[PDB]
Amino acid sequence: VRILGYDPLASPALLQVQIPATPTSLETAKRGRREAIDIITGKDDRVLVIVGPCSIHDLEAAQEYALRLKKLSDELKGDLSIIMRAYLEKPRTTVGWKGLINDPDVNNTFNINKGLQSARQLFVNLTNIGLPIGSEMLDTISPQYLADLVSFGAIGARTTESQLHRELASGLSFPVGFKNGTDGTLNVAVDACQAAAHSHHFMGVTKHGVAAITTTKGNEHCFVILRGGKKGTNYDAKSVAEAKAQLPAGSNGLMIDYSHGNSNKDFRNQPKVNDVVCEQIANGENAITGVMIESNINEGNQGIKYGVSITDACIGWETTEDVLRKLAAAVRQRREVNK
Amino acid sequence: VRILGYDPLASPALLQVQIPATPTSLETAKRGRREAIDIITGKDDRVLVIVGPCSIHDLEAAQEYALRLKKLSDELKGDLSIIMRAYLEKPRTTVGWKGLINDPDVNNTFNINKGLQSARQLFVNLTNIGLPIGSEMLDTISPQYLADLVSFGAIGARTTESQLHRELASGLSFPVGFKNGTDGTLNVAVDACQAAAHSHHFMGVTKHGVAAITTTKGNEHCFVILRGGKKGTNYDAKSVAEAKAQLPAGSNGLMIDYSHGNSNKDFRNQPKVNDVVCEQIANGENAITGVMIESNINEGNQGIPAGLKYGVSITDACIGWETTEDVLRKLAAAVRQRREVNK
Ligand SMILES: [Mn+2]
Ligand SMILES: [Mn+2]
Repeated sequence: VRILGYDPLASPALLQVQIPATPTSLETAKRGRREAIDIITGKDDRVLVIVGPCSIHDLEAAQEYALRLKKLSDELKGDLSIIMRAYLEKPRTTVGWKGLINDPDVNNTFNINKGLQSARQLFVNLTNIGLPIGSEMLDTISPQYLADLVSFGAIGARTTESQLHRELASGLSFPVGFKNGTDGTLNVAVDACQAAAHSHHFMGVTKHGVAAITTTKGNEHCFVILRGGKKGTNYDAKSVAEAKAQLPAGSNGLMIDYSHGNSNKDFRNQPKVNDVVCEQIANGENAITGVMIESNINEGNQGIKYGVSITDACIGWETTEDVLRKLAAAVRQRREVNK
Repeated sequence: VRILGYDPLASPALLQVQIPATPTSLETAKRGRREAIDIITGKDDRVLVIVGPCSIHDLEAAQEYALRLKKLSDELKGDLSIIMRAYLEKPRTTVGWKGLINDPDVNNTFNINKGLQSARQLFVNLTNIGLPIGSEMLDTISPQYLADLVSFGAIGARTTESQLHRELASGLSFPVGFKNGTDGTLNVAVDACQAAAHSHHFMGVTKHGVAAITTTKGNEHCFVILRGGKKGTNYDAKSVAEAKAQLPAGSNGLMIDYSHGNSNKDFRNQPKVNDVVCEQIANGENAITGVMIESNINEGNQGIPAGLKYGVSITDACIGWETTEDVLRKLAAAVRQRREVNK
């Protein structure tokens, strides 16, 4: 009585042959994973940076942004391992545009087959220039269409507590960051990393698009992302110290999101959070292994203009350069301290 | 790479043929929905009570429990609309038994096909005696196996914020209670009821076991459940008032969970919460339209070693049957007194 209908869906396998990854795409995705792993598990002293638009609504703008970020990445690679945020799925407070896959025309017509085709072509396009990508894993079915291209998955603050998402993460072939809860505390993200590291059994959709029972092996590459929230921002030294105190043995390093709760509703704060995070890193803080930044070609946001976000406000490209070059410098200073 | 393997799964349609609902089961599920709707939307001045075990691990003990509840329910039906908690799916803090579907043998063998058979067979058994059931809709796939039998769904505190669960609720053909967040605040449940009231378009599994694009119509029968949390319990008149102040026009009545965060680590607190909720109801509080209670044959809980003690929860601690009966009779008395105030 509350289903209007069901519309046919191309299977993940079909979409994969219709939009094949190139050899460069596959290699890039594998490289982003290895580099991300090496950083969060403490094998490498660089910082893992997940940086880019809040959401992707426009493939051509995403490509321009990617080409700039790939160049800067090549400049800063001795110090930062940079993965582009190419987020396809957006969790809403109540209702609103859910992203590229859900409604690619952004006009409430919801052509999910086209959204999947655009998302995959986008992920091929970005990785084919040698730039790794990451996305929030909101839908538990869409990763079958796209995982082969993905180097990093986030679980958003609103789903970190969800058993289905901990299950999903336990089977993903790449590192997964759990955002702290929207109340600003970390316990649910700590719990989520514990849960995701275990093997799970649950019903899931396969590559031929039918439901089956999946057994996962557990994902040892999950980590907490500090993203602020109602109790306050948590990118400062006390917050980091409190976080480190709640991490179990075996934990991976922490990532700090400069945006969302940590920006206090003003995207212009991201470079201020950077300064505070840089000061900790530069002076010897080794538990901070990652950062996340909402960045776009042009700054701010707009309601539903080229290179301007239609979801959260982002810093613009030039501020992005200055932020990442500062962070790289802090990484070099931490290396000095650690000698 | 982190996928150990895939095992075949019977489709919802196949299981439904294999384990058909009886005409009594079906009418029972429909009646439970009607009564719950009429209560949360203010048509009926009885209270909707979702009561029963934290989880079901034993079909035969659930059946004995269901028979006692159906008896008491027939006695108290002028005042209380009763739906049994028959919870199949358990969200864990980190890890632990996820319930009857996931591991019906409770021994880490995860025979999910047998779990879905046991669950469906259980749902037909309980509803076939005229007692409506409710469950937490934790899995977004399993409701295709079972929804024909279900009169109430809960979205748990840990999934009330999840867009997937709000999408799920928007296409369910029964009322859905969204618990407040584990931090004890209710904005996320209020936001959830708004989200689930809209049509959504998302990928989901159909009765033939294949993925397709689902379009839902939106669910106007969603309501907030107050279940306490970090900030403190929230069953008292001030919390209730604060809850009513956040509800938008068009909102349904509130439900109060006597257990979980509202019982402060102690199942013995459930009757204390009952007393405070009853005082509010008996004195004219009309926005409280529902309550939820973790109740079993016997009180308390036990660890999982089969060597299990009969009629005792293997998840959260419950009040035993005898306490349950006292609580429910007192709640019916408050409903009666509320009717006097309203005249
Ligand atoms: Mn954002
Ligand atoms: Mn419980």
